[PDB]
Amino acid sequence: DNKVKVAELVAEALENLGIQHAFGIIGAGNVHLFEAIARRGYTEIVCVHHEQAACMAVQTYYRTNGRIAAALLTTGAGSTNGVTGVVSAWADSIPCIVIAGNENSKFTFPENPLRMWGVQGYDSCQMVERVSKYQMRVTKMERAVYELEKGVHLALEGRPGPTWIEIPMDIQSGRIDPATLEHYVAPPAPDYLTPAVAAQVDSVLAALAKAERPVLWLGNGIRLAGGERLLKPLLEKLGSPALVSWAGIDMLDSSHPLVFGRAGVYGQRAANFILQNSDYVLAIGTRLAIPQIGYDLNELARLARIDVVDIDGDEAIKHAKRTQENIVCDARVFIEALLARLNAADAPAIASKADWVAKCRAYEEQFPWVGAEHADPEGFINSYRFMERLNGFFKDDQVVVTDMGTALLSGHQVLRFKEGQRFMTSTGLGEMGYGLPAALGVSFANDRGEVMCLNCDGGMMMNLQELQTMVHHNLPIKLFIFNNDGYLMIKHTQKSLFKSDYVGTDRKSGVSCPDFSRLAAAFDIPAYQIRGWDECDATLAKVQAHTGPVICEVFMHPQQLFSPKLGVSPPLEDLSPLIPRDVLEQAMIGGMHEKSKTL
Amino acid sequence: DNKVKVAELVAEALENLGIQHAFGIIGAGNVHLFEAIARRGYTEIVCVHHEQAACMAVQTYYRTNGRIAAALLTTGAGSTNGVTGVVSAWADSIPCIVIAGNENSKFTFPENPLRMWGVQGYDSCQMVERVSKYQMRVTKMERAVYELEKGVHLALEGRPGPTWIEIPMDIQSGRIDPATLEHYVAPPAPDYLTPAVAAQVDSVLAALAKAERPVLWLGNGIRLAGGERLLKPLLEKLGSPALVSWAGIDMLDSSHPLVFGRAGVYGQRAANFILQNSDYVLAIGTRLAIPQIGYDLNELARLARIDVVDIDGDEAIKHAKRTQENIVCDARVFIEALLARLNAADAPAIASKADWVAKCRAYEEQFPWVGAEHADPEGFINSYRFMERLNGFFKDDQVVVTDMGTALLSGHQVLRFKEGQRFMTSTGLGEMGYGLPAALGVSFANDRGEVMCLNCDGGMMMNLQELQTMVHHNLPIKLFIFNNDGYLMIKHTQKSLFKSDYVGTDRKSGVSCPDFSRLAAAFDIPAYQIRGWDECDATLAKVQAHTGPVICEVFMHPQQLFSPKLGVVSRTLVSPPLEDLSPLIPRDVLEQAMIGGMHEKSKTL
Ligand SMILES: Cc1cc2nc3c(=O)[nH]c(=O)nc-3n(C[C@H](O)[C@H](O)[C@H](O)COP(=O)(O)OP(=O)(O)OC[C@H]3O[C@@H](n4cnc5c(N)ncnc54)[C@H](O)[C@@H]3O)c2cc1C
Ligand SMILES: Cc1cc2nc3c(=O)[nH]c(=O)nc-3n(C[C@H](O)[C@H](O)[C@H](O)COP(=O)(O)OP(=O)(O)OC[C@H]3O[C@@H](n4cnc5c(N)ncnc54)[C@H](O)[C@@H]3O)c2cc1C
Ligand SMILES: CC[C@](O)(C(=O)O)c1sc(CCOP(=O)(O)OP(=O)(O)O)c(C)[n+]1Cc1cnc(C)nc1N
Ligand SMILES: CC[C@](O)(C(=O)O)c1sc(CCOP(=O)(O)OP(=O)(O)O)c(C)[n+]1Cc1cnc(C)nc1N
Ligand SMILES: [Mg+2]
Repeated sequence: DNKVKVAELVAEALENLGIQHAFGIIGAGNVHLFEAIARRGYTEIVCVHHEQAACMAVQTYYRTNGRIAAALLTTGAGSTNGVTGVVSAWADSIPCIVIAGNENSKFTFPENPLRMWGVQGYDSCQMVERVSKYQMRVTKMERAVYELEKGVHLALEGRPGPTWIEIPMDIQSGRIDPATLEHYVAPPAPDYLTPAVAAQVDSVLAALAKAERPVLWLGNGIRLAGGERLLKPLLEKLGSPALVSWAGIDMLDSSHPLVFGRAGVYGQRAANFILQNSDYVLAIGTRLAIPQIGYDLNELARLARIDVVDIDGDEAIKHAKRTQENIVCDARVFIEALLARLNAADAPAIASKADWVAKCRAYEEQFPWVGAEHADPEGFINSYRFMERLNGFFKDDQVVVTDMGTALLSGHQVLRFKEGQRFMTSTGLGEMGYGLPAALGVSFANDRGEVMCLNCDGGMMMNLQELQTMVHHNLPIKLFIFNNDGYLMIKHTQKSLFKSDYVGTDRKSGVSCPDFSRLAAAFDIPAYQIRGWDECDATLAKVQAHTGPVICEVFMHPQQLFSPKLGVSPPLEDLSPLIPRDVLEQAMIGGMHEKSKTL
Repeated sequence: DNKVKVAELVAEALENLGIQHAFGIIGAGNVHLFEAIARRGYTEIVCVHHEQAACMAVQTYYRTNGRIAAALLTTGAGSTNGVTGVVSAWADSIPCIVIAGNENSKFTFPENPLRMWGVQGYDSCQMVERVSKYQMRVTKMERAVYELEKGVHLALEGRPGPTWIEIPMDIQSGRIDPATLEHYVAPPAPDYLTPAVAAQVDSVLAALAKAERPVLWLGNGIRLAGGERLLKPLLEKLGSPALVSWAGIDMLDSSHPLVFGRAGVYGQRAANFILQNSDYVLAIGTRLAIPQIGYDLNELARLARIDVVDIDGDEAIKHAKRTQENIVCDARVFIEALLARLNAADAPAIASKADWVAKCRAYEEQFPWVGAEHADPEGFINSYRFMERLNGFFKDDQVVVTDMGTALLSGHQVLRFKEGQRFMTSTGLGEMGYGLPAALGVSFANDRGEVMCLNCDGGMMMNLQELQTMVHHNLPIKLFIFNNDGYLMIKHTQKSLFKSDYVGTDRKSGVSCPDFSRLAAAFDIPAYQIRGWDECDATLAKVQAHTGPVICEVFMHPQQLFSPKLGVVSRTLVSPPLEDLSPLIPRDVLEQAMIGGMHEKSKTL
C-alpha cells in the first residue's frame, strides 16, 4: 500500500512553498488539513476567533518580510466569514492564498438545484469570483498540490492579490500514490521592457531633465516590486522633490531632503501646494485613487504633464483623458531602466531644480504638518499633536499598523518614519476592525515581534474577539485606542450634509463603546489611560517598555475636527479650514482657481 | 418645488411596508438613509457593532411575530460583513431584506474594468447572487421604492428568503416628484390545489386511513406558511404519532399525547425507533436534510412509504428515488385541504392506530431523553441534565435561542416547550456566533423583551462585540455560556478520525477563551457561575428574575460526550443505520426494538 493521504501531501507542499504560518479556524471541512499540517510541524497554525481576522492577518504578514501566508477556513460560515479580508487584499494588491474546505465533492457542483450543498456548504469560489485573482475547486486528488502551487504563483505574479483554493473533505481524506501528484510549472515571467515601453522611459527622462518643477509620486507598487531601495539614489540623481502615498510612506525617510510628505483629500497643505504647482508629475507604483487626486482630473496639477507607471494596464490608463505617458511596467524594472538611462552615453543634461526645491521647503515652513488648526480643543488632547508626540517614542525597528478613523487620518497626516520602520493599514477597502488582525500578522511574521497598533473605540469592536488571540500567544502588541464617543469620522460627514443632530454615531444617537481599560483587565492585559498631557510622556515610555501585550486609551474631544481636509467642492489645493484668499493667491503660481475666489 | 429626497421616500416606503426595525451600521454609503429614517420616526434603527449581527438579527426578528426586518448596510466592508447572515437566512428559508449602499452610480456597473468601484465599492449584488432570492441595483431614482416593495414581496413569496437591494449613494440623495415614483404590484398568489395536487391529497388521505403505524414529520415550513395552529386538530383527527424537526420544535407542545420528539443523526433514541419502525411517513414543511434522514435513503424507515410536502419543487423531489407522493404545495393549503377531506360527510374510515401509539409511548419509556448515558462525568455537571433542570425554569412565554456546540445539541435533544414558547437557531448554515445576534432580533421584536440565549465559549467569540449592543439598550437577554475548554464538538470529530492529541480545539492546542464572568463585569453585566448542583437552582432563579442582561457560565467536562448520536463504529468501519445510535445498546435489545429485526449492519457491532 504505497498511498499517501492527500492532506499530508498538501502539508508537504506548503513547506516546499515556504508557507510558515497559517491562520484560520478548524472545522469538519478542514479537520484533515489541520491534522496533517500540525503533525508535519513546519507550518504554524494560528487559531483566530473569526475567520475575517485570518484573511486580514495574512496580508500584513506578507507586507512585513515578503513571505506569503495561508488562511485555513472551513465549510460554510468558515468561508463566508473570510470574504471581507479577501476584498481588502484584493483592493490593496496584497498576495495571500485561502485554502477553504467544503462538503463531499458529490455535492459541490454549481448545477446543484438545492439552495445549499450537502449539510451546510456553498460555492465559495463563486462568492469571491470578482474579488480575487484566481479560484479553483479541486475535484481530483492528483491536482490538489497543483492548484496550491498555481494559487500561490498567481497570487504573487503581476499585480498581487488573493487566491481561493477550495478542497472538499473527501479530497482531503483521500489517498493516492505520491508519484501521481501533478505539479504546476509557472509560465515564463514577462519582459516588460519592450521597445515601446523603453521609448516611454526615454520620454520620461526627457521631461525630467527639462522640468523646472518636477514631482515624483511614489506608491506601494514600488515596495511590492521590491525596488524601494532604488528610491534614495533615484531622487538624489534627479534632484527632484517627491511625494509618497499613504501606503508607501515607509519606503523613504520622511525627513529626507527631497521627500515632502503626502498629498490628497486628506493631504498636507505643503504637499498639496507642491503637487498643484508642479510642471511635471511622475507617478510610480501609486494607484492615484480618488482620495489622492480629488474629484476632477482637470483640476489636478493644472500646470503639469502627468505620466503614470503601473503594472496593471487598467489602472495605468484610467486617467488617460488627463495623463500623457501611460507606462504599463513593473515599478522596479522601470526604476532600473530609468537609472540606467541616467548613466547612458547620450544621457541628457538634468536642468537644475534648486529654485523648485527651495520653494518646496518654503511651503513646509509656511504650512507645518501640525499647525495652529490642531490646537487642543477645550483642553482635550488633539490627536494630531498626540501623533507628533508619540512619534518620538518609535523604536528603531518600529512597525505601526492602524485602523480607520482617527488612527488612520491623524497617523498618515503627521507620523514620520525612517529606514527600518514600517507603516501598514488597509486603505483600498478601508474596513473597520483591521488594526488588530493587522498586528497579529506583523507579530507572527517577526516571530512574535513587537507591533504598535493605533486603533479607535469604534473599529475596536469589529474584531474585538482577537484580544483573546493576543493574550493566548503573549504578543507584544501595543494597542492605542482613541476614544471619542463613537464614529467621529461619520459625525463630520452627517454634520456637513444635514447640520442637525447626530444619527447612529454617538452614545446619545445609539452607538456606545465599552471601557477598554476594564476590558483589558478582563483579558489580563495591562492598561493605561492618557487623558491629558500631564501623564503623557511617562505613560508612552512605559507602553514601549512593556514586553507583552498592553492597552492604552487616548481620550480626545468627541467632536475634534479632522484637518486639513478637502471639504464642501473646491480644488485640491484649497483645503479646509480655508486659508485667507490673499495667502492662497501668493501660494499658487498662476493665481488661485476661479472656484477659490468667491469662497 | 414639489420634489422630495429619494431617501425620504424610502423611509416613507418602509412605513407602508410595515418595517418597524432596521439593524445595521452607518457609513457614507447609507448616511442619507440613516438620516431620512431617523427623522421620520417610524422605523427604529438598531446600531450593531458588526454588520454580520445585523443580517442575523433580522431573521429571528421575523420568526418572532412574523414582521419582516431590514438590514441597513453601507459601502464596501459594510456589505461584505453581512454575507454570513444572508447565507443563514437563505439556508433556513427566513425572509428579510438587505438595503445596502454603494458608491456613486457612475462607478457601479459590472463592466467597470477596475478592481473596485469608486473609492471602496464593489458588486454587492453579484456576491450574494447564489445565496439570495433577488438582487437588484437601483439605478433610477423613480425605481427606488419599486425595488423595495418588490424586494419585500419576493422575500416572503413561496419559499421565503433574503433579498438584496443596492441603492447607490447619489440615488439616495437625489430629488424627484413623488408622483413619478413607480410602484410594484404583486401578482396573484398561485393556487396550489390543481386537479393533480388534489389527487395527491386524496392519495395521502387514503394511505393515512389505511396505515397501521403512521408518522407525521412536521417542519418549520408549516410555521412559515402560517398553519401551525392547524396541527392540533389534524393530529387528533388522524390519531397518528408525529415527530417535529429541530426547526419546528415549538409548533406543538412537546408533551402532547401524540408528539414523540425529534429524530435524526442527533435524534432521540425513542424518536429514531418510531421513525424507523413505521409503515407510512408524511413529511410536511420539513426539508428532510442529511442530519434528519442519515446518509442512505435505502436505510430510512425501510418498512414505510414516504410522502413529502414542500413548497419548493426541488426540495420536494430530491428524494424521488425513495419517496412516493412528492407534493409541491404550501404547507397551510395542504393541511387545510387534508382537513376539508377529513371533515367531509364522505370522509373515509380511519383505521385505529391505538396499538402503534401505545408502542410509541413504550419507546419513550424504554429510552428517556436524558438517560443513564447522561450521567455526571468525573464530578462535572452533564450538559444534558443541566438542560433538563434549566427547562423547569422556563417562563410561560419563554423564548430560547441557541448558538452551536453544546447549546445546540444538548438543547434540541432535551428541552421541552409549551404553547406560547419559542425555540430558534440557525440550522441550515450552522454558523458559530448566531446566539447573541439571535437574541437581539427576538428582543427588539417583542419591544425589548426577554430572551434566553444558550451560547458556548467558542461561539461567543465570533460576535462578542454585541455584548455592548445588549448593555446599550438594556436588553433583558439571559446569556448562558457552556465552558468546555474550546471546541468540544470538533474534539469528538478529530478524536474519532485520528485518536491522537487535539489540534486547534483547546487551550493547549491553540484555542483559548476568556473568563466571561470577568468580561461581563467589564461590560457592567451581572454574572453568575454554575459548577455544581448545590447552587444550581438558586442561580437559575436569580438569572430569570433579573430585569436586564445577565451572563451565567456553566462549566462542563472538557471532553463530555454528545449522545445519542449516529457515529461510525469499528467492527473495518461501518456507518450503522439511523436507528443504531451511539453509544450502542445491546444487540438483543435492538433486536426486540425493531419490528422486523435489526439491519444487517447492526448484527456485527
Ligand atoms: C479616508 C481615506 C483618506 C485617504 N487620504 C489619502 C490622502 O490624502 N493621500 C494619499 O496619498 N492617500 C490617501 N488615502 C489612501 C489612498 O486613497 C489609497 O488607498 C492608497 O493608500 C494610496 O497608496 P498606493 O497607491 O501606494 O496604494 P495602492 O492603492 O495599493 O496602490 C498600488 C498600485 O500599484 C500597482 N502595483 C502593484 N504591484 C506593482 C508592481 N510590481 N509594479 C508596479 N505597480 C504595481 C497596483 O496595481 C496599484 O495600482 C486615503 C484613504 C482613505 C480611506
Ligand atoms: C449539527 C446538527 C445536527 C442536527 N441534528 C438534527 C437532528 O437530529 N434532527 C433534526 O430533525 N434536525 C437536526 N438538525 C437540523 C436539520 O438538519 C435542519 O437544519 C433543519 O433544522 C430541519 O428542520 P426544518 O426542515 O423544519 O428546517 P428547514 O431546513 O428550514 O426546512 C424548511 C423546509 O420547508 C419548506 N418550506 C418553506 N416555506 C414553506 C411553505 N410556505 N410551505 C411549505 N413548505 C415550505 C422549505 O422549502 C424547506 O424545504 C441538525 C443540524 C445541525 C447543524
Ligand atoms: C473609512 C471610513 C468609512 O469607511 C467611510 O464611511 O468612509 C467609515 S469610518 C466609520 C467610523 C469609524 O469610527 P471609529 O472607528 O470610532 O473612528 P473615529 O472615532 O476616529 O471616527 C465608519 C463606520 N465607516 C464606514 C464603515 C462601516 N463599517 C465598516 C466595517 N467599515 C467602514 N469603513
Ligand atoms: C455544525 C457545527 C460546526 O460547523 C461543524 O463543523 O460541525 C462547527 S462546531 C465548532 C466548535 C464549536 O465550539 P463551541 O462554540 O465552543 O461549542 P462546543 O463547546 O459545544 O463545541 C466549529 C468550529 N464548527 C465549524 C465552524 C467554524 N467556524 C464557524 C464560523 N462556524 C462553524 N460552524
Ligand atoms: Mg465550547
